Amino acid sequence: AIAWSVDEFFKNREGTFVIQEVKEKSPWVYNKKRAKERFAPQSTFKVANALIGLQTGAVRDEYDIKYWDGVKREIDNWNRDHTLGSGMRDSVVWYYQAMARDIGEERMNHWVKAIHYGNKDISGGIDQFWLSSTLRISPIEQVRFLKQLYEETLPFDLKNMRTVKRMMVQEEEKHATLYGKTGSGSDIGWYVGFIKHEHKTYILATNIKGTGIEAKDITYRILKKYHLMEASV
Repeated sequence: AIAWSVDEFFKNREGTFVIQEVKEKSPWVYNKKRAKERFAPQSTFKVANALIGLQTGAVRDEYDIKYWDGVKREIDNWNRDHTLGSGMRDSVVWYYQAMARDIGEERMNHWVKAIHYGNKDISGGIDQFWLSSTLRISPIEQVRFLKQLYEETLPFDLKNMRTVKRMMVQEEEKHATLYGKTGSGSDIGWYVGFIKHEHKTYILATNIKGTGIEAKDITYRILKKYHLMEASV
């Protein structure tokens, strides 16, 4: 067991950290008040959206190419063709919006409810609801959801869970693989995922009043402190 202590990573940010080794009965929580509060998921919803898109056949696989529509969006990297997988890695919102429209409201409602995704409220609009909008999920609920993804107990086909996990690989090291996804917007900063280290796996969520980049940095620093992630040698 790890005697977590993380106060030093939250001196300048209001935030919460939730982490659970998969055999543990309950997560360890820093800032339990915020950990139970629901927040717009921002692009962390891409994890769920990808599962749903694959399950419904809205997209074929991680290599399903969608063509750029020629509309110049504010992030240059968006203004080119993308796949389901590149769209997760680069958080290409328009790709996932197009997929959501194909999934459609009826199927999206069903699946968001089936996976206990926070308040399950998609009424903000089929291509809007996860972006500073109606859908909100707590850090504790992100960990419950991601634990089921890791353990492959969600009501999706195994193949689709395996595909989405491959798309979530963020860091590959000799003795660990970190899986995760950022989210940011409206002063909500997320990093959610799981790290496999040797024969242990830790499911985690970081949520701050700040940005996703900041949340990811805090996460890496915590994982390094406890030797789950290698130092920058």
